[PDB]
Amino acid sequence: SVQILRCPDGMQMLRSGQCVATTEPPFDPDSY
Repeated sequence: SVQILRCPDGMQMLRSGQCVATTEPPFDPDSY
């Protein structure tokens, strides 16, 4: 993993090359 980018656990790499980090919008809570 010797590089400037580096995509450890959580960063999913795509076939194109871009790295999609786990930043997807989860289920909108409801306070209570």
